[PDB]
Amino acid sequence: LWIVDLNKSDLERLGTSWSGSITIGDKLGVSLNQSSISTLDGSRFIAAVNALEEKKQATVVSRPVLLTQENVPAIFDNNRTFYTKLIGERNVALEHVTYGTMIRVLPRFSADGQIEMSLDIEDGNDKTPQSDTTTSVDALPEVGRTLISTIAR
Amino acid sequence: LWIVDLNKSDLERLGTSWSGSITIGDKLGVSLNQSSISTLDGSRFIAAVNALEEKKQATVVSRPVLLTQENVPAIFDNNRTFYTKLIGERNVALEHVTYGTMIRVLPRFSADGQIEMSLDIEDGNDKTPQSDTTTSVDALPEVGRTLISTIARVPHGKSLLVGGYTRDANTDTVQSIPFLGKLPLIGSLFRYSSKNKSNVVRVFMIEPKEIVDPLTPDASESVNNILKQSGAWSGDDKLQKWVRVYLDRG
Amino acid sequence: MIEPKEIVDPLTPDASESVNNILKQSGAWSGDDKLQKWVRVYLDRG
Amino acid sequence: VPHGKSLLVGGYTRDANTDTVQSIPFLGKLPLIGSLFRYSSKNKSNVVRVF
Amino acid sequence: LWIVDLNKSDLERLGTSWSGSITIGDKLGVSLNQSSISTLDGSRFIAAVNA
Repeated sequence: LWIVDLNKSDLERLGTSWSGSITIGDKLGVSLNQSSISTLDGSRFIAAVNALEEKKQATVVSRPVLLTQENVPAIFDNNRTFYTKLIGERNVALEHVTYGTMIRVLPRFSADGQIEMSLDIEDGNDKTPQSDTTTSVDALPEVGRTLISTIAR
Repeated sequence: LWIVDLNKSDLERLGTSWSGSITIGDKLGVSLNQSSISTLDGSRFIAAVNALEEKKQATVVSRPVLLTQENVPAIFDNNRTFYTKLIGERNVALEHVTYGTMIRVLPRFSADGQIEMSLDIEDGNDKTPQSDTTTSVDALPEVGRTLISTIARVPHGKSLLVGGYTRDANTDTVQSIPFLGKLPLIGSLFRYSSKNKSNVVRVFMIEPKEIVDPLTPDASESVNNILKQSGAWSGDDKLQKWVRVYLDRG
Repeated sequence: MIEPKEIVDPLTPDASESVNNILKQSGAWSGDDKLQKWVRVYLDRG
Repeated sequence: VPHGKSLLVGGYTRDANTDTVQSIPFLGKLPLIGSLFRYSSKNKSNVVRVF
Repeated sequence: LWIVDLNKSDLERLGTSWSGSITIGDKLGVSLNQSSISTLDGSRFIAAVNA
């Protein structure tokens, strides 16, 4: 089984954006492109400049191989388990999630010499959110999977 | 059973990346490539430079061996247990996980002299996250396993490929400043470029054979040559020879 | 993508012959050891 | 087993060999100064268990 | 029943690895091979040597 995965990207930012507050002689104040002025009263004007130009490319080719006989169900599995500590009192348990590549096939020869298969394919990996925020240390592995169930000959 | 595992890698980063804030005369401030400016108002510009060039290679060949008879299920197991303390109040328990190499086979001779087997192979190990963060001290051993269940039929002395896995990858990024990145001799301080490459191969192979003769030389003769060569032999002791003469009678 | 095929012959060369070329090339081979050859002579009989 | 002879029941072998090489891209190729920027490691193991 | 267990190993590390921060005149700062710069702003360059 072949799993081909390609990517490509492009990005360009260039320009400024003005947003700030001011205080003019302790009797009148001027804001600019804001909503809250009071908690930013002692601050100044901000001219946020952006300049970037990015290219990207990524190829991934993965391939599992499995050998079996006629009319015999076989399983290839390459997974990853994530254990968490649910601190209860009664039905304390180690709960776990599982994600990875998995094939379950049931081959069979036809009358002409063709091979009919009953497939159950799963290909998952771990999507990562932003590492700087607190939710990277708790039990949040956002899992993205891809499931296919069909019959081909 | 043969388990061959190969790796290869490549990596190169070279370039800078500007991201910082400034304050100009307590009336206007300029940011650059940021989102939050207020909590980084007292800071300065940062020019993060990267320079690296890495190669890598790793081979691992593991092999379990097991002996049994016709039509008899046998088990080889080499595992590791991880015990955790679920501090409950009622159904307090020591919960455990288990991972390791494991074979369960059921051999059988066919009419021609070939050996058909009913296999159940598991090969797992412990994947490690980053050691600097707090989740390395709690009960999080991220386990990665590999399961194969099939039926194969090999002649006597030959071999077959049961499982397998390959993976190839190649990524590359290029960043720059739009106008300053094209200067002749100054523009190298603003570009950035990375690369990556990997090639992984895992296979599982089966090689059965038939045993008709015992070991030659004997098991008690090959051990006495190991103890004499490594220096751990103590059959010449004055005190322990009064009791070791019963066990080493043959 | 799916690509099936039928297997009628065993591996050529053998599985124990392609591994001995990997261990000699990568430098992980230890079949010439003075101490471990007393026990590895049972497993590498073929 | 016959009387007095022996048989090998179980077994396990494992061989490994890793090696990494790191450097600075330009400073790592200097003749007599470039040794302060390279890095290189090795590893090897051979385990045998029998029953 | 005989249980024979043998081992062997080898290891060699030799080289340096540069990773540190700096502050140049309280208006611009230079990092090197790092991710966090702010909590290591008052520190210096580190040349970790292994032998």
